[PDB]
Amino acid sequence: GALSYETEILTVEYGLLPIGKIVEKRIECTVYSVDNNGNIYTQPVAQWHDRGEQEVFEYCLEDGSLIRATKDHKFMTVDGQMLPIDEIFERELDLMRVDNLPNIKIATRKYLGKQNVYDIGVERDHNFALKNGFIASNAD
Repeated sequence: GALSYETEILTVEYGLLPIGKIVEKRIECTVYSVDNNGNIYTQPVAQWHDRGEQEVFEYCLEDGSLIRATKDHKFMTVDGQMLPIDEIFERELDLMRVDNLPNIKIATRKYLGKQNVYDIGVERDHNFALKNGFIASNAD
């Protein structure tokens, strides 16, 4: 799975950067991850992935924030499961946010057609935080 170019990733060095720029420039940076105990820690980006043109859906959360992703990109839910975002939307599950922010559900889905999409890889846990504290995952 993969994320739209403009999806913003939290970094220690640079603050929020679009993942498309992080990948295209292979930016060396440190992102935020969550472990099984639900605690945050940092780690460097270890792989940069340009996944080419894929179908992108825009998921609009109850707070109005948007996540634009392929259907199969996993995200963390509140039971600590990492599930494809479309499944989270279809099963009406709350998305996990970092530490104590309110957990919220996806309200609607809108097809955006094919766009060039991106992913990053890390060495432990295989997840990373986006703007607003959502946790994108590529575990399993």
